[PDB]
Amino acid sequence: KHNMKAFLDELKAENIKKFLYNFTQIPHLAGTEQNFQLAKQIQSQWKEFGLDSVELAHYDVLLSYPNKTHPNYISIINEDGNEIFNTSLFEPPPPGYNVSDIVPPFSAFSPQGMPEGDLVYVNYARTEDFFKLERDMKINCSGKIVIARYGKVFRGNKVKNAQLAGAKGVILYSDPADYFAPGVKSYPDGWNLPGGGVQRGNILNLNGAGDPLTPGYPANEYAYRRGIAEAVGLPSIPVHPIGYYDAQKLLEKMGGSAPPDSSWRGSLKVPYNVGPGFTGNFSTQKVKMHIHSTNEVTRIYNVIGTLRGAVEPDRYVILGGHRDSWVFGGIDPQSGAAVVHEIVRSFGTLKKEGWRPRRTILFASWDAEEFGLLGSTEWAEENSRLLQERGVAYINADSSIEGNYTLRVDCTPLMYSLVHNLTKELKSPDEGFEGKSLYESWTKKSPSPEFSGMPRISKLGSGNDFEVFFQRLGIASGRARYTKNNKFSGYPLYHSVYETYELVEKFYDPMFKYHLTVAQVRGGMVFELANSIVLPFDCRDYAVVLRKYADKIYSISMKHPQEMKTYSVSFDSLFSAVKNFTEIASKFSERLQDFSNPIVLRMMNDQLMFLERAFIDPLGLPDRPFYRHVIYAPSSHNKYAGESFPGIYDALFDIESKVDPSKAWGEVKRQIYVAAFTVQAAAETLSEVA
Amino acid sequence: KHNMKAFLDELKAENIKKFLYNFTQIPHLAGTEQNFQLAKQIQSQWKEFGLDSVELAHYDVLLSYPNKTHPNYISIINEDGNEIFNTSLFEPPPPGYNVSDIVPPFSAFSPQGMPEGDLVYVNYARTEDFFKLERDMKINCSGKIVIARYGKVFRGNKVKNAQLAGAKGVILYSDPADYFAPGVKSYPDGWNLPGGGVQRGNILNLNGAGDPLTPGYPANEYAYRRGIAEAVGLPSIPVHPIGYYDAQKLLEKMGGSAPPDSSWRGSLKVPYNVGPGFTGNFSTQKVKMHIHSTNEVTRIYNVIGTLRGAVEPDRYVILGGHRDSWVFGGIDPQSGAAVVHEIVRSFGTLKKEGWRPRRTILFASWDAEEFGLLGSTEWAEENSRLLQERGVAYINADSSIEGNYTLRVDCTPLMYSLVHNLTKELKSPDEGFEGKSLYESWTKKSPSPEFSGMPRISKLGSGNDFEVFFQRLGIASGRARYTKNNKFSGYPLYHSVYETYELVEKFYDPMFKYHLTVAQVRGGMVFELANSIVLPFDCRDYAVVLRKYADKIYSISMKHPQEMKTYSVSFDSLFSAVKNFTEIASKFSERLQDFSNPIVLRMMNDQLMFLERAFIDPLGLPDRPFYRHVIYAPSSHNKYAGESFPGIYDALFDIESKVDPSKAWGEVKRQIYVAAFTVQAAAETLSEVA
Ligand SMILES: *[C@@H]1O[C@H](CO)[C@@H](O[C@@H]2O[C@H](CO)[C@@H](O[C@@H]3O[C@H](CO)[C@@H](O)[C@H](O[C@H]4O[C@H](CO)[C@@H](O)[C@H](O)[C@@H]4O)[C@@H]3O)[C@H](O)[C@H]2NC(C)=O)[C@H](O)[C@H]1NC(C)=O
Ligand SMILES: *[C@@H]1O[C@H](CO)[C@@H](O[C@@H]2O[C@H](CO)[C@@H](O[C@@H]3O[C@H](CO)[C@@H](O)[C@H](O[C@H]4O[C@H](CO)[C@@H](O)[C@H](O)[C@@H]4O)[C@@H]3O)[C@H](O)[C@H]2NC(C)=O)[C@H](O)[C@H]1NC(C)=O
Ligand SMILES: O=C(N[C@@H](CCCCNC(=O)c1ccc(I)cc1)C(=O)O)N[C@@H](Cc1ccncc1)C(=O)O
Ligand SMILES: O=C(N[C@@H](CCCCNC(=O)c1ccc(I)cc1)C(=O)O)N[C@@H](Cc1ccncc1)C(=O)O
Ligand SMILES: *[C@@H]1O[C@H](CO)[C@@H](O[C@@H]2O[C@H](CO)[C@@H](O)[C@H](O)[C@H]2NC(C)=O)[C@H](O)[C@H]1NC(C)=O
Ligand SMILES: *[C@@H]1O[C@H](CO)[C@@H](O[C@@H]2O[C@H](CO)[C@@H](O)[C@H](O)[C@H]2NC(C)=O)[C@H](O)[C@H]1NC(C)=O
Ligand SMILES: *[C@@H]1O[C@H](CO)[C@@H](O[C@@H]2O[C@H](CO)[C@@H](O)[C@H](O)[C@H]2NC(C)=O)[C@H](O)[C@H]1NC(C)=O
Ligand SMILES: *[C@@H]1O[C@H](CO)[C@@H](O[C@@H]2O[C@H](CO)[C@@H](O)[C@H](O)[C@H]2NC(C)=O)[C@H](O)[C@H]1NC(C)=O
Ligand SMILES: *[C@@H]1O[C@H](CO)[C@@H](O[C@@H]2O[C@H](CO)[C@@H](O)[C@H](O)[C@H]2NC(C)=O)[C@H](O)[C@H]1NC(C)=O
Ligand SMILES: *[C@@H]1O[C@H](CO)[C@@H](O[C@@H]2O[C@H](CO)[C@@H](O)[C@H](O)[C@H]2NC(C)=O)[C@H](O)[C@H]1NC(C)=O
Ligand SMILES: *[C@@H]1O[C@H](CO)[C@@H](O)[C@H](O)[C@H]1NC(C)=O
Ligand SMILES: *[C@@H]1O[C@H](CO)[C@@H](O)[C@H](O)[C@H]1NC(C)=O
Ligand SMILES: *[C@@H]1O[C@H](CO)[C@@H](O)[C@H](O)[C@H]1NC(C)=O
Ligand SMILES: *[C@@H]1O[C@H](CO)[C@@H](O)[C@H](O)[C@H]1NC(C)=O
Ligand SMILES: *[C@@H]1O[C@H](CO)[C@@H](O)[C@H](O)[C@H]1NC(C)=O
Ligand SMILES: *[C@@H]1O[C@H](CO)[C@@H](O)[C@H](O)[C@H]1NC(C)=O
Ligand SMILES: [Ca+2]
Ligand SMILES: [Ca+2]
Ligand SMILES: [Cl-]
Ligand SMILES: [Cl-]
Ligand SMILES: [Zn+2]
Ligand SMILES: [Zn+2]
Ligand SMILES: [Zn+2]
Ligand SMILES: [Zn+2]
Repeated sequence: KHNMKAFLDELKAENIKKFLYNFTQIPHLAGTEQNFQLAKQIQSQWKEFGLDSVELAHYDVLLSYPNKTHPNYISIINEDGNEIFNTSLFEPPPPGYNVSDIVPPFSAFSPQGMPEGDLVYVNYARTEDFFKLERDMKINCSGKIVIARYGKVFRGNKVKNAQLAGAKGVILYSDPADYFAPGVKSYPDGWNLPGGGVQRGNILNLNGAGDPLTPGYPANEYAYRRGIAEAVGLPSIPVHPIGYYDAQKLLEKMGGSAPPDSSWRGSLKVPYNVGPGFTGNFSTQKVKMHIHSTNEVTRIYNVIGTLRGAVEPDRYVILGGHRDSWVFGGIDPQSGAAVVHEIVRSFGTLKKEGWRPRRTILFASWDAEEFGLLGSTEWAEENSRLLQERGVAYINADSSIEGNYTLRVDCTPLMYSLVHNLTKELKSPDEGFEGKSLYESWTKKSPSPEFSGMPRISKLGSGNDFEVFFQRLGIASGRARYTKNNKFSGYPLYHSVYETYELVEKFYDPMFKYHLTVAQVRGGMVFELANSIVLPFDCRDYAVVLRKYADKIYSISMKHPQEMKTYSVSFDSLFSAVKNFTEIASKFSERLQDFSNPIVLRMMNDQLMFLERAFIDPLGLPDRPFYRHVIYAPSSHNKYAGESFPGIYDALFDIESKVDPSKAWGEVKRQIYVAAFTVQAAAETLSEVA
Repeated sequence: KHNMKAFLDELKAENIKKFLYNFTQIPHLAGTEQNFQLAKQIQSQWKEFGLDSVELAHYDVLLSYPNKTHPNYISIINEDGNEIFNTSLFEPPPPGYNVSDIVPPFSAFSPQGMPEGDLVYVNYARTEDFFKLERDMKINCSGKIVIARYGKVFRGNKVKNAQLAGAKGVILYSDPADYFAPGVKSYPDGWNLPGGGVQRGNILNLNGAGDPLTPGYPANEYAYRRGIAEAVGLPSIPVHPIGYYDAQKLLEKMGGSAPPDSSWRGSLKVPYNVGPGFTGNFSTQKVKMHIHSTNEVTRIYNVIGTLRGAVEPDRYVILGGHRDSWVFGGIDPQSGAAVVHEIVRSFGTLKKEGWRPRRTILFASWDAEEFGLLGSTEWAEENSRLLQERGVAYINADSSIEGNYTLRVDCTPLMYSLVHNLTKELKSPDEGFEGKSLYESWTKKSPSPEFSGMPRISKLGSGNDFEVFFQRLGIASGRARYTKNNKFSGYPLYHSVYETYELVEKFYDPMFKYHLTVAQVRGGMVFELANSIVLPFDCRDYAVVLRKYADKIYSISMKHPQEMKTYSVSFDSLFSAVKNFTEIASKFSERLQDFSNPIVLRMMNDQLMFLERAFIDPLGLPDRPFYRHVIYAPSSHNKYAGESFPGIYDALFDIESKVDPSKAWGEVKRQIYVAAFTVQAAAETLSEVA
């Protein structure tokens, strides 16, 4: 028979291994000829595998690259103007890699400049770190160069924070506290970051816009582009990343104030003085950045494969992940792309035997994810009306592994039940759990903070290609990978030259069993979403979390009882809406369990499909028009993390500091009204239709 | 059998007559107890008639009323401060109407004030009239009171124009040139406006927002409201309307410049001097306004009736029209509401015999239409997600008659074929066309400007309750009434106390045959929309008009060939998109004609239903976020008229006057890109789905 077990059994670890090797021999930087050739290869193979149609969708978007003949670096410069120390021009390449087109470490979209000044050390450059510096320690960052350790929050938030503090430049570095696990060797002898390793990465704050020059519309051949002065999300100060050998040289001379406490100290043999500037003898030395990167409109290519549905071809289940990498992409993204490739091969095997899924499955190899989700977002802008009206679900497929300990899942509440049920039917690949389910191992290793006997599933934020589908368009989305036991900092070799096939094969997953388990989870989700007669979404799970999120935001507000009294700030409407949602969802579930009638079925499937869609506000969130989901948005302090009831959360954040409390609390009340209304409107989509 | 002919034959002129009488005995001003009682009556009757559910949907919205104890008036005031002439405090009431709650003439939402100044006469106060005054005649309106004749464009546009010209007040009046047909007697002896008659009406420029205090969200019990200082669309200068007896007294003393030509002269025995101010002997007299109206949040009530569909209950066909009137509403709106009432009665008769429509029909009696579409818009805001995903079509039903000459229709191109086919099956009520079709009489009396043997159908604009459904939500909409042989000025007694049952019964439609024909057109459209197996929309009709509109906007641009050369302004993308739409629509039509499969059918019905939806841009038009349709918007110079490709039209309007032509032509190119993209995206919704 042709059922999920047949699909799952066709998946093979050995194929994933072969694909990963094939995908990681040369760099595949977005916008480069190498990445276009790989796109063409994938297109050809997906056709061979049996998909109905496989096309390239291209766009011309703003990318950023270093200047090959004018390299980026940082100096310590003496009073005479002599540069007495320089940071590296490249990472030492790994053994066996005379590869020529390795992009040197840089911060994509940094402006050009040669700022020269005194250093201030700002820990992780988080909102609370700048509060500590400016409010408690009374240190002024205006006209200073900020040095910050990577970790904890998206680097673009660090840069925005530094900019608003008045910094004239930002130096990002990898501290061994965050990127060197105790007792493991550095690459190539282990999976740790060497002192010469550096984390690449973009520093934009796009808030969901996609290509900086074309917000709202696809960057096609006739697109009108913003002038660079009006581009979305570009930083105004230069930024550059370095490794910890170089950072130690910059930090060791730091003077001024002591770190305020131990949470500001990393593992290097330096004081972690905050500054500003260097200790007495070196007080006249400065730090000088030299950044010469350019922003360039460049063609990118998505591969889009279609497997037409037998019964509901106008309903789309999408499996997507990116293909562009910073260098070799051993983990990010090719460990994910190899899994997608084997999933396509498996579905195609069933297709060649006469099977088709109930609903259409779309498969995507996205481009320019590393530059801000540009490929997925431009394609979703081009196809927004089709996706709006036909999109059932989106499953992401970036890195399959970032460790080998247990499963990690973020998804809409609508998919919790699907994930629980699927993982109870899959074998655990873990040592000590042979013969046990993946649900059993995952629940043991990553227990739910609220329920006994359940695993942890987190809120979707951003940082990957599901963002446009979920936060802009309101299509139910999910993601899953194998992880470690600093969940937002990345694994040690993240975005470094050292992320290679050998890293994965030697140190992460020699038997490709964790990859295979991830293929079964991602592929199994897609199979059920595309094949189940009734869509596998449980609306009651949204009702449960909505109460949790309402309790949480009420509790934040209740830190200010006098203001809530003064401005008559009531959450009664929001709790009422949540109560109604709970009641209506329970009744809908009863009807769904209780109906041969394909119109009632589809009517009910449409109610399930449009339920995520109902949380979209067409006016967007304040000053973030492309984040339209009222329940979830990426955190304003950390793009990687999701925030619940974000419009109310941001209205309450640091509210005690606002100089017009009447206005500030007014806006809290406005956000409570928008949230209560949206929850009740979403509930009403589940009521009997007439 | 239960077919359209059975529905149509059940409609009776005598019932419409009885309902009109019943609806027009007392005033039904929005927000008043009288209008709430009528709502309750309608709700009860719709239940009796056989609808499945009939509910009231209430909202608390900003309304405006005169102060009962501090009346509005205008004076001529001498140098001593003596008010030597005063305008009327009320219209002389018609014969047989000691009715107490007749609202005196006022301009709803006028601010309060007592401005005193010199008069400038500005013709119809259109954009081109102010261009003529300011650019050609060199007359400065700053600090002047403007007097303008009603007619040609929505009064709110006049007021906005006056405000931007620097006027400190606006006096609106009805000239007998526009409101007194030659050879007909004034009310009560004929249908003309007497010298004491006055046209009420709101002067807001809401641009689709609905309630001024709650743009985007329904004005429910917990709604957060804007402060009045941030309310949408309120004028900043006082405004008041008067009749032509009073206007003659204001105009007869006017001096300064002669009218520039005869198109500035009405029919009163005055010079129509433009001013500023009065002729020599009266040069020291001034005009003083006294406006004391108040804006007040007030409860309004929509009646919403449901007739559940037998097969597709989650697809909604909506018949809606308003119930609130300025005074008795003999024509506006009760001639329409009486027709809706008889339509409900007819559908209910079929229901009581065991029939149900295929799709759900919703019937609406809207409140506060006269104050800016407030009832329909708040309800659509509350229900936007249901309407988005389930709304098939909206048919409006305000005034059924504004004359007795021929049919008038405005609708989306998607309904052209439906209207042609329906009117070929209906009997003409016209003298001289007995035994002929309504299509034949209508085509003879109102020929299409482009096609021989076809009738004229116009573009939807605004000024009525379809606006939110069509321009904000992208639901296919239409409207139809009987009309005269100044198509935007209104009939002579429009919004006056003289619009009574007797006006209609004596002078417009004694046999109620034109009302019955309008009931057959509106009801027949609803019947076919709710009952036809395939939705009765022809996408090829949109392809035809899109080419027409593209040719028209190109021709406007081509008035500036040097700039098009300099800034490389090309319409090639827009013509390409239109060509593609034409090709794809033709192929879709072929498939629609060529498929026992209810999924392919519904899939195809969903493609038809979402086609109007595809022209919506979620970012809205520039500075008009609630006008989201890219093909049609209300004209920026006249809310009543529709404009095609409005974003490009407004970018090109008066472009030769912009002081940065590079920027202005850049924005033209941006709008061409948005339009080309939207047309191609709409086309692609008609492609094979996978
Ligand atoms: C959750 O679902 C429930 C339905 O089970 C829904 O209840 C609705 O609550 C509203 C808001 O409170 C009720 O609104 C009332 O409606 C009546 C007429 O039906 C009015 O007379 C009321 O107004 C008077 O009282 C007000 C409050 O004191 C005064 O401010 C006002 O000026 C009037 O004097 C009031 O508008 C509505 O009737 C119910 N509907 C029901 C029970 O069917 C509730 O709103 C849902 N929650 C959310 C957040 O939507
Ligand atoms: C109407 O529908 C037609 C399809 O029938 C659709 O045609 C598409 O036109 C685009 C835009 O011109 C084509 O885009 C080209 O794609 C090829 C690869 O397929 C590229 O190599 C081309 O780029 C080169 O040439 C450009 C122009 O000189 C250069 O600026 C560029 O830098 C490159 O050198 C170009 O992007 C596309 O292939 C077709 N698709 C087809 C024929 O299937 C048309 O776009 C539709 N109209 C609208 C308004 O959407
Ligand atoms: O590297 C990226 N994403 C990586 C980020 C890895 C560090 C933070 N991890 C998480 O947010 C995370 C959360 C849940 C799960 I299951 C897996 C990973 C990824 O999702 O695997 N994206 C790029 C590009 C980017 C895209 C959008 N917005 C910001 C940056 C980047 O962060 O530089
Ligand atoms: O009176 C209103 N509408 C009337 C306007 C009558 C004069 C202009 N006529 C048209 O625009 C028109 C166009 C096509 C057809 I078929 C029938 C009438 C109506 O549509 O019958 N609406 C109110 C309230 C209003 C609503 C929205 N925007 C502005 C005003 C007003 O104009 O004062
Ligand atoms: C990755 O695998 C692909 C597919 O097997 C390889 O591309 C093929 O290479 C052979 C030999 O050059 C050609 O005959 C085919 O035309 C290619 N097929 C394609 C592109 O679909 C490719 O060589 C492998 N790459 C690496 C680095 O191992
Ligand atoms: C750091 O790099 C800079 C730039 O290459 C070096 O400074 C240059 O040295 C050469 C010859 O020694 C001079 O001709 C250039 O004018 C210098 N350029 C600048 C901008 O100063 C510098 O020597 C390097 N420092 C160290 C310690 O290696
Ligand atoms: C996950 O599995 C559970 C247990 O099988 C499913 O819940 C059952 O669903 C069937 C079909 O409606 C009902 O008859 C049972 O009463 C349910 N058991 C319960 C709720 O304990 C559940 O639907 C599955 N989730 C999916 C498919 O998303
Ligand atoms: C309009 O018609 C309605 C319905 O026939 C009339 O309201 C009814 O009046 C009678 C006599 O007062 C009552 O017994 C009913 O309770 C009413 N029915 C309703 C409100 O549904 C009303 O009198 C008529 N109005 C006018 C002005 O003629
Ligand atoms: C126009 O109306 C005004 C206001 O009622 C009249 O002026 C008032 O006249 C009374 C007594 O005659 C005075 O006590 C008030 O002080 C006046 N008020 C103002 C504001 O001037 C005026 O007489 C009327 N003019 C005409 C020609 O009828
Ligand atoms: C209006 O009526 C025309 C003429 O009957 C309909 O066009 C016909 O539709 C049938 C059914 O698809 C076709 O077999 C004929 O070839 C059509 N005749 C033509 C195009 O001349 C048309 O569909 C009707 N419009 C509606 C229902 O919206
Ligand atoms: C890169 O730097 C070189 C060498 O100085 C220079 O000639 C060229 O303009 C730069 N390339 C850019 C800015 O794209
Ligand atoms: C920081 O420094 C500059 C002067 O160099 C000053 O303009 C700025 O306002 C200072 N900010 C604070 C908070 O002291
Ligand atoms: C894989 O698991 C083993 C056993 O616990 C561990 O020692 C090793 O470090 C893991 N590899 C990674 C990359 O976490
Ligand atoms: C109306 O005018 C009266 C009489 O002068 C005044 O007392 C009252 O305040 C006004 N009503 C309003 C402004 O609503
Ligand atoms: C009109 O009049 C005022 C002075 O009373 C002046 O400020 C304004 O600029 C004038 N406008 C023009 C166009 O002359
Ligand atoms: C009704 O039609 C007749 C005959 O042409 C005409 O004389 C009369 O004025 C019409 N009534 C209206 C209100 O147009
Ligand atoms: Ca874009
Ligand atoms: Ca509102
Ligand atoms: Cl992922
Ligand atoms: Cl109408
Ligand atoms: Zn990635
Ligand atoms: Zn990455
Ligand atoms: Zn009306
Ligand atoms: Zn009206």
